[PDB]
Amino acid sequence: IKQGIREVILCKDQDGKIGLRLKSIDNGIFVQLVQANSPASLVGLRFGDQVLQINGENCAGWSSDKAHKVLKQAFGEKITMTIRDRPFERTITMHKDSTGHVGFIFKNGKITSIVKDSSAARNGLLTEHNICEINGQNVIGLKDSQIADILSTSGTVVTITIMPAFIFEHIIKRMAPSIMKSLMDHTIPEV
Repeated sequence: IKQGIREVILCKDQDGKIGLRLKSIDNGIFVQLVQANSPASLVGLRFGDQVLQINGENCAGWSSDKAHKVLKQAFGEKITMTIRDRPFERTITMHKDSTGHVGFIFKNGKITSIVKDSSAARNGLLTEHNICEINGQNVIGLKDSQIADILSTSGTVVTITIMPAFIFEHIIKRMAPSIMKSLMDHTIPEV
């Protein structure tokens, strides 16, 4: 979680698209979906990112409709955005043991129990928290089995990014689980 605010410059692709859906939460604007191979993934936009400004206008109190409308009517040759990095999220670092465990159970991306004298226990992993990323890779709406797979095929150091269930469930609301699985950027970022 980068310790505040950064500017991004976007250029609409050939189809006039940036690869972004937005959601009104608590009178802010938050990233609900970043589409793979889009302008929004290139410049590094993330699920849970807050959009403070679009072309130097404040997003405070905008509807999801209005945020999308503004993006539609932008001479998209160039779009500035002011971003606060995933303000609703936290990052926890764990170390696998002998039997290759970090020591929780999760269902539908949501951590449901922590396991006795584990790295998850030692590091204060919380339950009722949705898994948003694993080693910087967005994992939102992958099956649980594929989440297990990123963890097995990960280094002995494991860096998980979590969001409280209540807030998770308010962001992804009115977004079909198919699009989550299908279209959300799940790639390692490019250099």
